[PDB]
Amino acid sequence: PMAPLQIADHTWQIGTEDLTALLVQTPDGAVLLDGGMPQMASHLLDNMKARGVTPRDLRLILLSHAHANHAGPVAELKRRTGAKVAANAESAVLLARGGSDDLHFGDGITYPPANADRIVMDGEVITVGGIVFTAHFMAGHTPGSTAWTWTDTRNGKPVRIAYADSLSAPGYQLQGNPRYPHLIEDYRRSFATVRALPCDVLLTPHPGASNWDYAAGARAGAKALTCKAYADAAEQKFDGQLAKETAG
Amino acid sequence: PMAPLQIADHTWQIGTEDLTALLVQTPDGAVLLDGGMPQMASHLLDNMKARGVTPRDLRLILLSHAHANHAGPVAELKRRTGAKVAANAESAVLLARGGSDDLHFGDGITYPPANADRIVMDGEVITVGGIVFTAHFMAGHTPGSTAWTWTDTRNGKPVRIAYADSLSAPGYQLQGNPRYPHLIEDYRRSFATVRALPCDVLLTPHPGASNWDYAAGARAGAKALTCKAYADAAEQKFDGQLAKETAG
Amino acid sequence: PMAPLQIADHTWQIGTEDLTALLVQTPDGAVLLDGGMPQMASHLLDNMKARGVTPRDLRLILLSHAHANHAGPVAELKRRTGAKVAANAESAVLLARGGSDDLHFGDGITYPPANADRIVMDGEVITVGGIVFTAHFMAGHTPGSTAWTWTDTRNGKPVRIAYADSLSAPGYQLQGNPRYPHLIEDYRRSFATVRALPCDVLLTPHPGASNWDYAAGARAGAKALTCKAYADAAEQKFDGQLAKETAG
Amino acid sequence: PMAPLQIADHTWQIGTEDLTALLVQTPDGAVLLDGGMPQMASHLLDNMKARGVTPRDLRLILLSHAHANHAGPVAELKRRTGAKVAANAESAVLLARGGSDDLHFGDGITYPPANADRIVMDGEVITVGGIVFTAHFMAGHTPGSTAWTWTDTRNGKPVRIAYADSLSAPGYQLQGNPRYPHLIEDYRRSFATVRALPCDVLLTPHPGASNWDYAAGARAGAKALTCKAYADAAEQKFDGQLAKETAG
Ligand SMILES: [Zn+2]
Ligand SMILES: [Zn+2]
Ligand SMILES: [Zn+2]
Ligand SMILES: [Zn+2]
Ligand SMILES: [Zn+2]
Ligand SMILES: [Zn+2]
Ligand SMILES: [Zn+2]
Ligand SMILES: [Zn+2]
Repeated sequence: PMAPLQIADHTWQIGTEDLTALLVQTPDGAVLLDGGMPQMASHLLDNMKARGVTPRDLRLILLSHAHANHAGPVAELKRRTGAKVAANAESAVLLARGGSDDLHFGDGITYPPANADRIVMDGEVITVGGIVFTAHFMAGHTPGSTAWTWTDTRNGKPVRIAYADSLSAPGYQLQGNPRYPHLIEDYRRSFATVRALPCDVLLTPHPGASNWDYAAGARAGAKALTCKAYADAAEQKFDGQLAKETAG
Repeated sequence: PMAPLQIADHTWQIGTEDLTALLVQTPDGAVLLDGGMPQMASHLLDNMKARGVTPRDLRLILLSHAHANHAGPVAELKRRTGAKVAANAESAVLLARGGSDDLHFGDGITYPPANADRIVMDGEVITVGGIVFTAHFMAGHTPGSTAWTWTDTRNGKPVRIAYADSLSAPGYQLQGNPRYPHLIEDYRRSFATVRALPCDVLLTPHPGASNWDYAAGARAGAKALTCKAYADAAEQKFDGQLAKETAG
Repeated sequence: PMAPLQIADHTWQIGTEDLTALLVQTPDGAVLLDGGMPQMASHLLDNMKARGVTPRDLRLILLSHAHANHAGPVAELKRRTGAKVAANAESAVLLARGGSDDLHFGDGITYPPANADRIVMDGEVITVGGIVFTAHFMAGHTPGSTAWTWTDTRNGKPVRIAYADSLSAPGYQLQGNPRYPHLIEDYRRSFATVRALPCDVLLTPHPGASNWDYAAGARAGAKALTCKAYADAAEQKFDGQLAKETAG
Repeated sequence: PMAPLQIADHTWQIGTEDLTALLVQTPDGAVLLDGGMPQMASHLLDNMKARGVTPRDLRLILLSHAHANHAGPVAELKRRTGAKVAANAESAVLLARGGSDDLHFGDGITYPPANADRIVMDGEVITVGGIVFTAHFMAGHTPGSTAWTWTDTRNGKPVRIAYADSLSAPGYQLQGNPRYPHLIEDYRRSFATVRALPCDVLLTPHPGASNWDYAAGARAGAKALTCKAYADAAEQKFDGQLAKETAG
């Protein structure tokens, strides 16, 4: 449960030390990318207030994916701020039933449900205060898993920021999943997708994945990974769950 | 986990010893009034299968009120049976946001969200194979709190059976409650209603309030109270909570 | 189809000459009350800009009732603006299903559905920029039918503004209606509700019911009935309808 | 207003000349595919009676895509029968908003909204009475466009039927469409998908697009294209629509 952490000029890390919750400050208003656990709600705004943003200053909420530890407070944040939610149809029906009936977890990770305001399509752009957010679909971890890119600045120099959802598969049945018949082929597109993302700075729903150390302060992003690296790691791990899995 | 327990020719208590779950067997389908806690879906069906009812058999699902311990498994149930859900507007909206944003409890007693299939109005009857269920709104415990009544036959003779919702108010602010300006006003009107219900037998979400010993055989409904008595003991505690409210 | 019509110092009519839609401007943002027909999203939006209110400025949307000729463009207004919708449970479920499955009209008037962001109980107050709006439930025309009250100033001289919903029953089955078993007792108390509203200035969804003439510019609401007169006039019309239905 | 039209042993066209509604009767309940125009609910139910399928015998509703002239009466059906709907994320959201905020038609084509009871992934199979229905996503005409393939038993002999959704882009802006950046990419993949469908018999939302003739009765589907032909024909038109588009 950290305090505001500058990543680039208009991008800050506002979610705890082991849970990315990105704040992108635009004149036209603020933007929240993920929000952590259902309980991290007021904390989120706290960092908002000190950051200069107030509830009515919250314009938009984007998600990496609609699970409880990453979209937990979306509903509470909407009630308490000026937030509207933009998500793909997949993230949207899932956000909407509170993470319930999860392809792989069922009801083991339900949060309170929220309604989406906008339905975005793969490669759709969202401009907030002259700041353009591009959506990159990467089905795998969830059918609606998404990647968000945007160019910020550091030294005045343009910095392309890729917010990549997990490429992980926490104990999933990959081959012949009747609930997700083409899981493997989706995940494989997703690896190559992240792999080619306009990436100067990468961040991930879990900071460990990108090698980020939010506790390291000015060093929190010194050994941080590349988009390519994290991709290939994630694949080595999947082909490693897919190998062992084959027989038995 | 208990075994079914006849109450009338076709009414059975398939819940637990501490959570009512009234199963009603009609020729052209079977009704379920409340289903207790969310984790009680297997048992609910378990109890149904062991009573001459498959998933294909659950035709209807009515509820006393949209709280976790009384409507928790309805989402799961629909997904596993051909069950439809009939409920009033107020319960329907609450069912749909998973028990979140509770007037009195907030997100403290959340559960998987479900969509109502039918919206019913005060005094509306639902007939499933010749059995008439008449809806009695009794706002208070929740805005949508209802009393479901129907005639059965015990030993082959008519038994008018009232499934009155909780008239309780665990930890509520009664007056000056901005989220429920007319609370006291509604609670009073409900007692008068709960008291004038066509009452031969009285069943309630929590067996205690009606005075029912579920795990005590056919002598379970021996110390069970009347409608009148239940609302009487209901107003008494309220008027004393309203009185204990001038303090704080 | 007209240009903005001022009612009070910060309260304008912006719909059409046959359809009411009120813009209430406050130091914290605009508040809209009904919107007319689905096709009117752009007109209303013109007027608001004419009035110095930009889309970002619309923050709240209130409704008399969720019929197509009054709640029509609400869904698009939500997409085109950051406004949020507040409504009671009945009006929230009827709005969410675009008007379909009407208790009396069925599916003959559907419009783009929408989600209420906030559900409100009877007598609940909402404050926008120091101004307070109070919801008065007046069930009948629709079971969600709401009267909205606030006070402005017509001469730097406080006027009580009452926006009350229709009290009509256009071809409604009154007594014996299975979709509305208690229609008669709701209307009745609804009359007695409208009658006693704080009401210097009265407005109705249909100008033609509270004797307004949006063309009359300077006067217009000068031969306009009072709340007592409206209320009384409806039950008169109402008590005429029942009479017929009964013996006739 | 056409009487049922036998397509195979247990597959009928119960719609109209111009629009395709398929009834697949199975040991365990009947399945329906598309319903046509919003007002077509009673006609279907009538045709369903003329085939021994009572409202309670309707179990599952499937969809090509959630446009008005194909999914129009799905909500009245769900209300008048014990039928449930299975659909993908894309379709389920468009259906949940009545065909409003269309990516290409906006809100000019609106119908009663309906909730999905089940969400399917690409290539997910749904069995009803031993009969297996497989979903093939063919994103294009709508993002949620789907093709359903089942195998009947014509005259004791199985048959491989293919209900492929429209593959048209009527008036669509194909290149650089803000709401649909990967449109063209999506279609190409969808042309491929239709081409290779298990396809003895091919049927389409609009009969003519697969050159059926519902007035031709027994003839009806005699000079009717093959999946292979249909697809490539659709790709052909798409190529001309594209190139012609690039030249302003
Ligand atoms: Zn996750
Ligand atoms: Zn995670
Ligand atoms: Zn409760
Ligand atoms: Zn309880
Ligand atoms: Zn109306
Ligand atoms: Zn009207
Ligand atoms: Zn279409
Ligand atoms: Zn069509």
